[PDB]
Amino acid sequence: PVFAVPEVLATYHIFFQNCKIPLSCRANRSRADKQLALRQGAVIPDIASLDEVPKIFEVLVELEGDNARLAVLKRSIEVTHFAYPALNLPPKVMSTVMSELIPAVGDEQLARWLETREPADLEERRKLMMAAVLVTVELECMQRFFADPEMQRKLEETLHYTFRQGYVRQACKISNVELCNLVSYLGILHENRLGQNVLHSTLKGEARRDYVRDCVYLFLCYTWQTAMGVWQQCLEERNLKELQKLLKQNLKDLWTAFNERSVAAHLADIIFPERLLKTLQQGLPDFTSQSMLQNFRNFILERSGILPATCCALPSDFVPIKYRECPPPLWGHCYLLQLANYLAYHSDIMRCNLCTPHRSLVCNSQLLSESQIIGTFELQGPGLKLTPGLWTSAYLRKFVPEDYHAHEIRFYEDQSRPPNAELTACVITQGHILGQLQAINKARQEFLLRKGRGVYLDPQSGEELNPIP
Amino acid sequence: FAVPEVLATYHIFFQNCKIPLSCRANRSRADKQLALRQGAVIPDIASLDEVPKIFEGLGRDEKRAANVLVELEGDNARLAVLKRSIEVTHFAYPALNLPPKVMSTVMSELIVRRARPLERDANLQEQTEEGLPAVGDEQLARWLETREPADLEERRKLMMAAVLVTVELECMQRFFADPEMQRKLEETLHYTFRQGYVRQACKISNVELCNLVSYLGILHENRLGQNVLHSTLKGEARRDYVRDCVYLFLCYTWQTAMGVWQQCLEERNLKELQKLLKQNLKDLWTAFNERSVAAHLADIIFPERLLKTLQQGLPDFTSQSMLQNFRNFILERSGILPATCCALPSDFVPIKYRECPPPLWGHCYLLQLANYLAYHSDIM
Repeated sequence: PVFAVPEVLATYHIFFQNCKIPLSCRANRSRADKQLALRQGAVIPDIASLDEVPKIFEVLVELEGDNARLAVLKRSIEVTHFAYPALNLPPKVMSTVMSELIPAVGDEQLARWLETREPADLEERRKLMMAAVLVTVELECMQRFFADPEMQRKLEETLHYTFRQGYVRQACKISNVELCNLVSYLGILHENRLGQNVLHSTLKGEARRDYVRDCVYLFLCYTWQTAMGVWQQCLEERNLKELQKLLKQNLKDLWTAFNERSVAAHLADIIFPERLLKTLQQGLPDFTSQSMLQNFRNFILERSGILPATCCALPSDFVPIKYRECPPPLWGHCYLLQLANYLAYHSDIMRCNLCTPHRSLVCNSQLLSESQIIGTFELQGPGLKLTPGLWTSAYLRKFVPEDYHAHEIRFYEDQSRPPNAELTACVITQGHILGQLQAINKARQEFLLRKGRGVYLDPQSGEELNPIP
Repeated sequence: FAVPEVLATYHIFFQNCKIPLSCRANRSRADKQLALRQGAVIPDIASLDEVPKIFEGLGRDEKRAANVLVELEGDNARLAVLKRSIEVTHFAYPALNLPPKVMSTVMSELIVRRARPLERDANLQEQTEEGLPAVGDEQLARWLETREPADLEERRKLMMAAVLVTVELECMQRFFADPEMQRKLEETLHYTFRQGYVRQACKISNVELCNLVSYLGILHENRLGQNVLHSTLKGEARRDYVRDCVYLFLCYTWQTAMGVWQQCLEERNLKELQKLLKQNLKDLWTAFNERSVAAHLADIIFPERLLKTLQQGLPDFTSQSMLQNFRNFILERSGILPATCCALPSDFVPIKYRECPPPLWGHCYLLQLANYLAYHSDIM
């Protein structure tokens, strides 16, 4: 029973960062899809730092290789300033380390550290710390959050679910029960009929790569933003005093690290406790339906001053590609985009290792043989019937922790190497029983063929009047 | 619950049909017909007998381009790209039918009783009385004073079409034609487009009214809304977009009205309608034309008191945001990806009744009335 207009208020997401569109936006790069292409063996992209990026080197212009979807867009657009999803650490967390810096340290302690009379080193160290606290801390937090192999497994499986490809599709087909419909939020695991997730098949060619690339990007943004919001809403102002004391105690060491990536390595460690990360990772990544992603996509578009009905428009198109092609600010966004592309090509979305090794019926003989006998089960001895629902539950629950290479793109069944673990069926374990069931099924079928019609045999004698060889 | 999601129970029925070949897109010169001037009156009802016949084909005067949906010249580039990309064979129009309960009772009492499945205890017994038409041949001949079977069949089909389409249209005439409702519709359009009077009200109060939203009179005071983007665009595209905005708003209004109706029924009302139908059967069966019977049925099931109680608080305030969300969900369900360049639902609607198939005359009237309010309000 609901008596209210469909829209609701959600303070979790309402935050945006306004900055000028890059000269090197996606739409302004015709061959961007060429570089973005990934092949077998590609390794997960890593964050970058100002140490290896000296200076940023860089509204829409009709390029020579502008593809159809981008060609009409590059034309009908009043592009002045495109807003971006506000991807940031909680405002208080930030307050803690900006008020601590404010230059409070001064130059005397810096000179003590450098052990040299050159002020250039002092200025360089100050700039390193400022850049670290501005961009490299966040990049490190992202790197740790999304790089957990278990967390990457979870992301891969939720993407599998949302785009209905591979093992989830097989389960839906065999089950006769629709499994895509499950939509979740912080583990609540609701169910919605009013949800479309199979409309992405209507697109192909470069129209698909891009579109999916987008959908995955917004999904990652939604994940991170909800994570940050839930963390913020569970802040303790006592933990704030503890953070203040810890920063006071550690600043002496923190101002004495040579690398910038190292500087950020320790700041994240001190500020981002492992227990909190694990608690957030408990059940946070939640199933998202394509419809919700499109609704969020429209939110971003409208709030940013572009009518959703001025033909095609995707937020992922207004963002740079490489780190040295983007202003420091949006470096988190660049990292997110590279991560999204890596996941998209990893998941085969254009199976990853979640389908080919074991869950694939074609590759796994035992699983196929078990499936063939799904319905022809029977045992009364006064149900014991292997129902579709039970086998599908067993198939879905199973996942082999090994043989799932989370470091690079391997795509088993393309390598000429054996599997890490032997393939086994989901419910049935002993192969002898499976052989017996196969034998009884074959005898059943052959008998039915031999006497399906019934046979007429002579009344006086006993020969068959219509024998079939 | 997920924030950017939706699950209601009274705004999603989505009658499905094949796109009429004579739909709005396929008429390139539709813009000229859509033109209206000072000497224009509200669109009028049309009955099945009133129109001689229906023709669905593209017809003459339309020439296929040299390249369901056929590419044509003399049309907005939006239509060109739309036709080049999408050529679906079905669309999920919003449902505007009367509630299933009232329609089922009307049909059972008047046309024919619904035949439930035969439970297996006997067979070959021709107990036609259960499945017999409500009025037999002899009674119809008596009332019609003629043995001509052609007249009996034509009258039967006439009121079958009547109870299937016109009664639905009749209610609508009444419900949207009221001058007071007309004033309220103008006011809500001004509020949602922030034009003139609303702009000066915001200036005087120093508070933008874009955050004013209502639903059955229980205002939610939503703040995430912006209704100033439409001013950027101009031309036939602006007219098309506004004409749509208003058509969808009217569809939502009728849908919520028909939901509040469906909520408030009881078996007492069921028996009341049954008694009224059985006692008046003759005066409905014998009528001069489809307008008379439609009006009589409307009075039977649409008393002025009921209309009155519905109209109050019906035209709830709505945002451009809410509108787009509806449009999005319409196209999503139809099977059409929102990422497609410039797809709107009003394209799949014939302009006027002469070409529409019977079931979609309600949508045709919605679109025509939408155009009339759009032009009269001076959308500029």
